[PDB]
Amino acid sequence: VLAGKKLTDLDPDEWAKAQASAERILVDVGTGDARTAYRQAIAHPEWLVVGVDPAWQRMTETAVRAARKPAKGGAPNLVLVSSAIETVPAALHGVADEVMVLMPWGKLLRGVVLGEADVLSGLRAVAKPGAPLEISIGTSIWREPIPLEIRDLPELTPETVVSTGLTDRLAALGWQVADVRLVPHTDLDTISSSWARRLGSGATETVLHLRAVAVDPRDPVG
Ligand SMILES: Nc1ncnc2c1ncn2[C@@H]1O[C@H](CSCC[C@H](N)C(=O)O)[C@@H](O)[C@H]1O
Repeated sequence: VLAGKKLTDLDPDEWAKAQASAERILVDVGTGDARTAYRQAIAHPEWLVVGVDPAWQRMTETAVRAARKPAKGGAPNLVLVSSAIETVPAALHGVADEVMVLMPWGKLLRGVVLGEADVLSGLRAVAKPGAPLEISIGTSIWREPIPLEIRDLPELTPETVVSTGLTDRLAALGWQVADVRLVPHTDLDTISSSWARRLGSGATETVLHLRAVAVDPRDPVG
């Protein structure tokens, strides 16, 4: 089930032919209005870009522009799926060569910070063996006013990630942590994109980057 301005069923046969013709498959979890996923599709035509988000109405503006003709900015290799990651359909299982969570909010953000099974399993479910997971979080959300979904949780830092046992929880659910770091002055354009913000603005923010590799699950501490 996905979008073409309207909300329709996707032909399973069209799904296999698209994946097979793709040089690479990239799944973005939590795309907002999916301008980020759209820019990537344009920048890489040979990639099959898959944006997944429960708020499907939020990504209709992108769905319209991507539905246009190549001469007017159409992106045929863009697939915007209406779904939550904890209940991702079986058609998206193990199809991604790369999974990215960029500037998450709500259930996805809280699930990542806490290391909840439902979210982490869903993220792992869509990835192929060896696929990289890229989580990027702006650290300004731990400055008042702090969003409701995280205002009862201490700030997530490179040190906190291992102390709270997030490293071992990720590894147990199939994500082997490769790198955790803060990258200050990260240009917000390179991770975040909505049709409300113009490019080349120059807005920066300290970003918590978390990189992992899809491995076999059930791998806990002793
Ligand atoms: N459990 C969940 N699974 C998948 N997506 C979720 C989710 N909980 C929240 N989201 C989505 O994640 C989105 C974050 S807004 C971020 C948009 C984009 N990454 C950008 O930087 O521009 C929200 O629109 C919300 O709909």
